[PDB]
Amino acid sequence: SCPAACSCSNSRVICTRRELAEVPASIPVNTRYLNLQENSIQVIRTDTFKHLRHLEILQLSKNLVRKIEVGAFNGLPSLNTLELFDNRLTTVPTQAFEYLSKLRELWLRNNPIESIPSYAFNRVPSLRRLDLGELKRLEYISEAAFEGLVNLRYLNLGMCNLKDIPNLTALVRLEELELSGNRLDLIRPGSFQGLTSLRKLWLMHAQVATIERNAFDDLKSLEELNLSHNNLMSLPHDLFTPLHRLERVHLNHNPWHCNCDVLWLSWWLKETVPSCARCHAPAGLKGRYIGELDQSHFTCYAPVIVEPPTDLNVTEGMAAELKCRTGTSMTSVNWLTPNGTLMTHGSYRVRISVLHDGTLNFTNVTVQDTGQYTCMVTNSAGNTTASATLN
Ligand SMILES: *[C@@H]1O[C@H](CO)[C@@H](O)[C@H](O)[C@H]1NC(C)=O
Ligand SMILES: [Zn+2]
Repeated sequence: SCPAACSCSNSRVICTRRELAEVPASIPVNTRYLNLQENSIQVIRTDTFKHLRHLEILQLSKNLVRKIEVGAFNGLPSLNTLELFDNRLTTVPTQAFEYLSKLRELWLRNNPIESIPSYAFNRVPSLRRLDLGELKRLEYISEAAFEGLVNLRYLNLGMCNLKDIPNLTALVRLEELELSGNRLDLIRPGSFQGLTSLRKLWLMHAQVATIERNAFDDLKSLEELNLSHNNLMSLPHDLFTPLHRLERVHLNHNPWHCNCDVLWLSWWLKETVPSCARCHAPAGLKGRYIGELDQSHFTCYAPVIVEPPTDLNVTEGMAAELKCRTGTSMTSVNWLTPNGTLMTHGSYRVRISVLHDGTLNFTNVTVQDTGQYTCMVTNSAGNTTASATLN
């Protein structure tokens, strides 16, 4: 029995383009597809979807939806996709989607949502796509927001004005990440730590001014990387070098400073060739393609350790530090322990870690860490090292 202002087929009901204030009651039991878009629905009550055990696609987008009650989606063991975009939701309805291991797609794009609470989507761990796009009024994301989503492949946090990248370490199977249209000032290694399966990353129009040393080294399956339209002047030495599957990169519309620090990039471009980034400065090279720069225009020498490490006598328990500040800040820094273990700002080791400065940090150090440590700095022109022991 088909409802009034709708169009039924076969298991497909179409009730679009009608001034409907609430969901119609007379819904057939055997329906998979259900379109309730371009209507004026404000509230979604508990158990509004009765006996819909065949429902795979439910579409509640482009409405004035303001409230989704507790257990609104009970009795839906077939639900695959759910659309709620272009609505007026001020939060995410955590309790609504109660026990749904069948839900694969979720679209909360373009709502006035203010935050993503701890364990927001824990009730739907089988998610594959999650669209949180155009959340212009978003003000805070929980560190434990994206817990439970171990099967998520796609995530959209575009057009949200994010100051910092939220915690994504929980998402071990992520393959595509949209972060465009944000205010992500600088990019850190730890931002992407634990995203080895990530293939595409989009940081277009992100107001990105700096990328830290070894910021991407963890993303060892990255193929597409869009840093177009940002405030990048330079990139650290050999940022992309270790990423071996990288084949589409957009570097255009950044104020590229073409000094000695760009030569690794011009060489990488000249080599890798994604198949158009131009020098914005200095005036001598303005509008020259970065990947066509030969080395003759530049005078470059080994990197200079402005602040080399001095020897330290330390107590067992207290903090410790061995400095390695350099000219420039883009020059790559590798440390070397007395073990023979090499280290980098990209590394994910507890306690001991190389801060963005280039300095090697400690916390709760032991006496058995005694030995000679060496800072190994490299740029486009050569290698330079300085070494000092700690006790
Ligand atoms: C640290 O101790 C070693 C000997 O154990 C000594 O060579 C060194 O001068 C000491 N450093 C300072 C300045 O206390
Ligand atoms: Zn350009």
